[PDB]
Amino acid sequence: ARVALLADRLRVEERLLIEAFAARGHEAVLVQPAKLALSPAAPSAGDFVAALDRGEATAERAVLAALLASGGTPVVNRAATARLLADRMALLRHLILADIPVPETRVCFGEEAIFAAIAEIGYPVVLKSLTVDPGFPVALVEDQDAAEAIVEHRIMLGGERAVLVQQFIPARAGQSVRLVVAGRSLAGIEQRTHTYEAYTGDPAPLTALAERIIERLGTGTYAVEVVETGDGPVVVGVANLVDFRSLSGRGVDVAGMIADFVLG
Amino acid sequence: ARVALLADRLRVEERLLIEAFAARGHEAVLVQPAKLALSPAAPSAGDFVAALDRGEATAERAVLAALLASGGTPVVNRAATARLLADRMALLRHLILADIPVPETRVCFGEEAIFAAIAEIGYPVVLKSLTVDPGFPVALVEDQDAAEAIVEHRIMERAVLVQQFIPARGQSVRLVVAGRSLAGIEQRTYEAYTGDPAPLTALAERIIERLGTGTYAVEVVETGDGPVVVGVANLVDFRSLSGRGVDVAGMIADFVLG
Repeated sequence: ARVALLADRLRVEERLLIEAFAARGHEAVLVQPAKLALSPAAPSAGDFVAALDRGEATAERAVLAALLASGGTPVVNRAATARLLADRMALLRHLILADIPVPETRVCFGEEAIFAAIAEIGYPVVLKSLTVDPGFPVALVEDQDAAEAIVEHRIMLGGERAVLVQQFIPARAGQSVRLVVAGRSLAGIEQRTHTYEAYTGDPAPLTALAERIIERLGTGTYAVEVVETGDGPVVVGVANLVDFRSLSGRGVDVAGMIADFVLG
Repeated sequence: ARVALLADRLRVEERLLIEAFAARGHEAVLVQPAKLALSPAAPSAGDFVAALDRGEATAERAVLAALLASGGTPVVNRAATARLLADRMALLRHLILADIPVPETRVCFGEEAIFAAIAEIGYPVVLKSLTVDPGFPVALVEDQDAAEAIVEHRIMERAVLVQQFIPARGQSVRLVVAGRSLAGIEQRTYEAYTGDPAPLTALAERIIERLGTGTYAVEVVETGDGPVVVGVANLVDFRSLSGRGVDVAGMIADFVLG
């Protein structure tokens, strides 16, 4: 019985998982998705009892999780959750329906709409493609000169016109909170060092937020980016739990929890 | 009582649709998606009884269909049908489950997987992005030279469908679904289909059951073993079919107003 680690190369997190899976009686194996040519009639990546996606959440990895799952190989994160990590639009509507606070957002399907939303929301804002895409990273827009620049760059770089115009809530570095969910429970709370450091504040309110997120969004291996405000916390995004190096450093057995969540 | 025509500009098809809705007591209004900045809480493109998407089916259009429907504006195609027009992967799986013949396909998540699949099925093959993208059109690969050329081109999106390309004389047909039924069959010169419509009419009925009712065109290649479904797209063009006295705009309007 083996376990597939969907990744391109083994890093620190990947070898910690190979220990935790070996400690639990399973041989974790690096499976590079670049070499996967799956057949829709019977998709499979080899003999595996489970697959664990160790890559950045994108649209085709949700496709990969759905194909493998339909073929008999369970995948973490499950396809539907991987879709919420890959699709900012689907995640946004899911958090809204769950009554979880998110920044003011507009869905804009053209250049005019983008400036229409920028006028209504007011500077600053961020432009986010509806689907997580490395070719279009999140774009901060402080003023109209910044707006005319990114809008010109995207018109010039192709035609995936629809973007999200989202209000920017600046954080004093210590309010750049990251809620680490390692399967079934909150593995820890961290804060960015403007590179994740242990949270040095009241952890109960963020724990309550993470517990609602797990209850409504589901269990999995992911990290919720949160920004603390004077009105309360605000969820800005969710991503796959790729970096749990820092949290494992402080004795939190993140890899063990993940290995437990994968085999059950 | 106004209907939104989601399009960048009015062409002959949109003009035929404006008259069809007018003949049915409704004003069809051009609504350019470029100006639409929708609030996710309660999205709205204006006061419209329905929206009819007149553009190419992409993931953004499936999102737009789901958005406007969430706020109380029904959309044709509906979001579930729009998604299958935009998601070649979802369409592939959905047609396979209904035993509807589709070309041999491999889902490849990297460069090494593409050439592995190309070798497994043969030449020629075709390269299709997982979702319909106008910046990555369907790519025909005749030999290992054109294969390695287009692979390098894209890496300047790291997952594609590799699909066996089926040639056709003539024998490449188009099923036109205009609302709730098949409006006609055409063949590639598009002109009127000159074979026997019988097997394609039975296939069209099975397609409609899988994709749902809507406005779309099914690309079919009639081979020796039988008909094979290559793809499905939004019914952007229907000028010639109207010319032959098939009231496509009228059927679409009745489908929208119900």
